[PDB]
Amino acid sequence: QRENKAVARVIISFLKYEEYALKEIYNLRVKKWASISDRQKDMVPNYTKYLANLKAAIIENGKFFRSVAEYALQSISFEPGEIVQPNDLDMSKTCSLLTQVYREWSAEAISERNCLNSRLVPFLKTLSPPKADILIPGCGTGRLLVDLSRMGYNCEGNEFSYHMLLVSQYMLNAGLLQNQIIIYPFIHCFSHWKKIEDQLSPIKVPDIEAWSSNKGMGSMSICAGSFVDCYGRNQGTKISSHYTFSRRMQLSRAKAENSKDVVVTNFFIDTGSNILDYLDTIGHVLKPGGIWCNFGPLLYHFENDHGVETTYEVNPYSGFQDKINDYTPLMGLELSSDDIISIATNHLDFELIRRESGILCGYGRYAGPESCAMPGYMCHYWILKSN
Amino acid sequence: NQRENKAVARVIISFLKYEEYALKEIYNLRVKKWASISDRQKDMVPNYTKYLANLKAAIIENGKFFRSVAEYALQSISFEPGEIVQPNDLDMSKTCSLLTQVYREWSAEAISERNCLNSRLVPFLKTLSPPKADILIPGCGTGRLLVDLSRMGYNCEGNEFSYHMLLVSQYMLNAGLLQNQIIIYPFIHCFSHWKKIEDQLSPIKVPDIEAWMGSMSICAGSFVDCYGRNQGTKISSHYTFSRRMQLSRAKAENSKDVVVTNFFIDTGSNILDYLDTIGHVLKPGGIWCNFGPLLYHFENDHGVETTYEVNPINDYTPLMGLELSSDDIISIATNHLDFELIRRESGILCGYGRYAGPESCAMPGYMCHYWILKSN
Ligand SMILES: Nc1ncnc2c1ncn2[C@@H]1O[C@H](CSCC[C@H](N)C(=O)O)[C@@H](O)[C@H]1O
Ligand SMILES: Nc1ncnc2c1ncn2[C@@H]1O[C@H](CSCC[C@H](N)C(=O)O)[C@@H](O)[C@H]1O
Ligand code: NA
Repeated sequence: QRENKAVARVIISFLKYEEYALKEIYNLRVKKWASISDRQKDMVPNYTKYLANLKAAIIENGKFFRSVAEYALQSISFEPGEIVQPNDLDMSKTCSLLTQVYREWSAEAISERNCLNSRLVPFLKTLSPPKADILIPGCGTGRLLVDLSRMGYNCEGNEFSYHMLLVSQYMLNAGLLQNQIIIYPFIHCFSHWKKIEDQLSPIKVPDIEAWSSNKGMGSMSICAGSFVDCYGRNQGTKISSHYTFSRRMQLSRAKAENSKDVVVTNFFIDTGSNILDYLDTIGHVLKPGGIWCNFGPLLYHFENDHGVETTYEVNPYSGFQDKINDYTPLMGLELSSDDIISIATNHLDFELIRRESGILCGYGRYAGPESCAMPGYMCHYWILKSN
Repeated sequence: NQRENKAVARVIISFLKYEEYALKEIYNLRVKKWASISDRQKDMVPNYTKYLANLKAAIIENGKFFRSVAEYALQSISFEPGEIVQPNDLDMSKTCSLLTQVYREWSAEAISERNCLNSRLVPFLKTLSPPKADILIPGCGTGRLLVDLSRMGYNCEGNEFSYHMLLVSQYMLNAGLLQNQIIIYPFIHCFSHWKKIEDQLSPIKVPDIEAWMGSMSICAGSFVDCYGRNQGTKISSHYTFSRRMQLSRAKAENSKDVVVTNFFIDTGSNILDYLDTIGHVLKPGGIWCNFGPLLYHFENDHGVETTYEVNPINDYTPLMGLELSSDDIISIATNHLDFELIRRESGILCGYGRYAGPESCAMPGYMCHYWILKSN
């Protein structure tokens, strides 16, 4: 399937991390050291030992990605035609998974995760029914699904990146022991260091032990696909790259209507080319009286993207696609916090329940005692209730 | 010479094209996006077209600022239409970023951001440094710190190799601007992080101070080229060996009491050349003050340059590499360049052109390093 071609590319990308990282961050720095004058070499006498340590760290990270790949390979059978090589974007995504894994599965990143948990968890425990059905769009490798399902909620994550999905199935189902894996997730960042040894900091993952998903006590599932495709409205939503009209997705959207008690968007609401599709989908999938909790920045992903996609409408009489627009820009609709909440309250029958602005929180941020990494984002937080 | 003038002409043309570029880049596709969404979602954003009209108006105003800077420059430069190189998208993007730079250096709103450095540098200079001392400011941008320090009676030389910066600088320093004479809209190219979309269209008055008591001058060129060592330095893109530059470097040795690097030490492909130049240009007993992040500009650049030697060759000299930590920079300065550590602070959060309005959710800024080292 097309799914299998994508998965193959990601698995090969995992297997090739070491070679790519050596080429990308190691080789030219050996060449740079070699090219400076002996006089300048003496100013940095430990540079070559540093580069040896950086190479060792790359090899360890390669061991992690190889283990994830082998785990995926125990359950996927290809075709000769379905094995396609990864491009450079695949390799960069694989390198950034180190940051994602640090963020979602290390003890050092606990406070960064507590920005959201410290606000959402008290609210859920006191005012929302465990057990409840919670949907988590753009769930990443799925830490939040573990935390919430361990409180007894039925948690469905949604994720369209196969990089994320493959790491996710590894971290959730491989039976990892607490602190089993040592990775070096900061070695691709060469900036902001007070002490260079911090860049080579070892990080143990996962920071939590395995716990069973038990029927009737909080489960986990995942829609692999685009959010709007999996759960969108079945009428009135333009078809695009992120919205298809095949029978499968029409059925998934039909069963998705009023199916969730809670939607939690966490660094997600700003990821799309049309946030209004996201708002429509949240209102569709939530029951009356359900709550949408959002936490994260408003850093619009396509703000500088001048690409265009193709959009259509579904003809009511024929059911066929119609009203073709092949010049639909990806940029646009970069809405403010106030306008998102105002659209929800005045057009989608929501009532504002909680709101906080300017919550400084990092994303995969180095958190050591002398950290000077980029401080993070000013995050917006709100809870709206459908009615 | 000729290359210099061609470069200046091209930057001037970029200024003249700001309006057309900004319309293409941030306006047109958003009108097309509004036009393309369904009528129901259009009803979700009823003020969007009024917003786009206000955005176009702001673009017009910023274009007026850039045209004024360009014509001021055009009172001294003549160029054939055919000899001018057409600006590329990087030139236009730098021109758009000048809005942020001008906000940072010439608005009242950016005072606290400038005060991260000023609150530490000014007391140190007043208490511990000679009156009318000679101060060098590498990568000085549009030159606000030169005005601030020269107004305290210090003789200030700025150094800046970007003609975007230089042209705006000569405008802000040498034209006849009155305080608050200009209205720009410096946040309109950022569509993210807004609590209120009106904040994106905030008008900003510049300049908050009159430029026209020490003197002020500027070396237009690369820092290491203007003031580097004359022996033992590799010839590169940022180091030339013409008799001009050899001469300037000869007159540069032990010519300055203070070097102030402000968001500069991380801009080059070889920070050791920067340290060599700082140690060279400072007198014994001179002060190097540094403030800023360690965000290395070429960390992800896989390009290579060409460097060679003369008595009186490598075509694969990478730009990346030597991304040194704070501790290692200070340790190289003290242990190899005869410096003594005098002051130091790490993790000073400070913005760079940060929107500072009442409901700001703009990126918080950088975790900055600060130090004072004394040559000996
Ligand atoms: N249209 C869409 N449908 C499903 N997932 C999406 C999506 N657009 C982006 N994503 C996913 O959303 C995530 C944004 S990053 C945030 C990951 C996670 N929620 C966390 O806070 O750590 C990525 O995993 C990205 O692949
Ligand atoms: N090799 C070099 N020689 C001289 N100037 C340089 C340089 N590399 C970068 N610069 C300049 O250094 C500045 C970095 S941005 C900071 C500008 C100013 N000091 C401020 O704090 O606002 C830019 O103006 C850039 O053009
Ligand atoms: Na619903």
